[PDB]
Amino acid sequence: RTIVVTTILESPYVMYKKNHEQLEGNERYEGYCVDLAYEIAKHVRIKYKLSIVGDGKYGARDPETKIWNGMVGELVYGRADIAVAPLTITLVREEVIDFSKPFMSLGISIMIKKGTPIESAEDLAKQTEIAYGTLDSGSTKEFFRRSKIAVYEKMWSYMKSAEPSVFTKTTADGVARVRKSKGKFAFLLESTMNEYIEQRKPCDTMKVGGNLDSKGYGVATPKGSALGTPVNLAVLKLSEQGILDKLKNKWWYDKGEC
Amino acid sequence: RTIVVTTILESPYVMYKKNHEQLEGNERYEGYCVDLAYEIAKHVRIKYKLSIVGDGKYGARDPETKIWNGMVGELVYGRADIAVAPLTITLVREEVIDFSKPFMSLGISIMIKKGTPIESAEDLAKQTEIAYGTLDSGSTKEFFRRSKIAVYEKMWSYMKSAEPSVFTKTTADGVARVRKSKGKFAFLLESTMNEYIEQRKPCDTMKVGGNLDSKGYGVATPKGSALGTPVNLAVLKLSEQGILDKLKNKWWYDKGEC
Ligand SMILES: N[C@@H](Cn1oc(=O)[nH]c1=O)C(=O)O
Ligand SMILES: N[C@@H](Cn1oc(=O)[nH]c1=O)C(=O)O
Ligand SMILES: [Zn+2]
Ligand SMILES: [Zn+2]
Repeated sequence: RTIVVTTILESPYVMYKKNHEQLEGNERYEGYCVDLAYEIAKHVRIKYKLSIVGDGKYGARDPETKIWNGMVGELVYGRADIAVAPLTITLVREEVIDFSKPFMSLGISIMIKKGTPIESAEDLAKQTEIAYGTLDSGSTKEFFRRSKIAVYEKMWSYMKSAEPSVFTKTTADGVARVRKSKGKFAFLLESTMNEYIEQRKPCDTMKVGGNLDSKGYGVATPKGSALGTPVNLAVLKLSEQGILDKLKNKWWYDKGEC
Repeated sequence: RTIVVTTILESPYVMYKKNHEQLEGNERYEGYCVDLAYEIAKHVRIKYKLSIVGDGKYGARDPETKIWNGMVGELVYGRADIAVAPLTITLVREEVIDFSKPFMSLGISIMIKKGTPIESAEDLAKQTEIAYGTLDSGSTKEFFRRSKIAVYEKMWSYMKSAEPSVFTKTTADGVARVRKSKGKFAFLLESTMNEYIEQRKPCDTMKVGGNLDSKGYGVATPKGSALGTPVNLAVLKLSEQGILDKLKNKWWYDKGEC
């Protein structure tokens, strides 16, 4: 009767509460997706347990074994019933899982340390003093691997063979590399993550230029699940009632430090 | 074998070509949705005929008869197989038709004649010298009828009982009212329409403030149609290949006059 909700530790979507080591079960976590899961379970009327994905990945298919990892893999292999997380809606994932209509709209973006002389992806692609990368194993890395746009092909050619690796294990590792690099590392990541980090101390980073593409996050269910329909309607209801706006303001802007 | 694609005359989504009276069938029309229908039919491999909806409406359900009008009605009653148009994804429509993942992201917005002293919906709601309205019978009008947010409740209370009516038959009628009103009429409409009109001569209007909500347009099919799945994948492929970006630039910005 209790459904397993897979998700990932990614601020401010899911975070440990301050005293989480004294707490158990769902009470360990807080954040936008923890709130979204509660609101959705309320409409769909289900009990659920949040489960942080073991491998800390979003979901990609290994080109050799064809095995899905990450939250996507948890759904595909029947280990979770729903993923409530900043999981980007993408073609290759829509072939194997179902997604709700998007609960947030976003785009890939550039994060720089303040004062870095970069205003656009064209600006990063034409030089080499400033290194740049993305999260390993997610949709941003696939965006660059698959692009046929000249500027993005140029960036992919640079990242794919950069040494030491510019592909990071977590977004937090990318942000910390930006922060420690004295302006010599820029990070390509989703605009929602970029906008959150910009409002957090030490307020030393900023999003530059417009977004590179336009996409969304969706709540994901196994292909054919009976949860898919009521979840989708739940998301649309929450959107129309202004709850999603309210949550984004709560988690991004109401605490802003910058 | 030829599928009926319902759509609506709305610039720059679907427009008559300059010499359309000498032309027949699909060649009569041009615009973003005409291009989108061609790209989708290419992936899904179907022949199709564009059909401008008789009543020139998007789709609403009559509260008395429960009958759907507009493009939504064409789908629900089996008179078209697909709607390719700036049809907003909404809860009440998702109960009766299917939508693709969104091909465009947008929000409700305010259109003013340049120089009008309004910078926000709060600004419109607190005065009464400047009248304001929306398209009749679409999702923007429903947004205000259904809102429980104070500022929007206040605006709905004003519009619902304004005389002469502030609800317009087409977006073009709203724009022309803005233009002719000497600053005394503002129009609430979708950001994509607002951004297009701002780049068109006589360049006397502008979008003010941020958007009131965040939603999207989707390609619509009857509930349960076998087209739904291949269309959705087609849209996602076009999104990821940068075709949707390309089309938005073609139809909004590459001709811009302002
Ligand atoms: N939401 C992304 C994960 N990821 O977060 C970023 O900022 N880039 C990136 O690839 C996914 O679902 O794969
Ligand atoms: N896309 C809207 C129609 N409409 O266009 C606007 O700008 N407002 C409005 O209601 C719909 O699908 O109902
Ligand atoms: Zn800890
Ligand atoms: Zn004519």
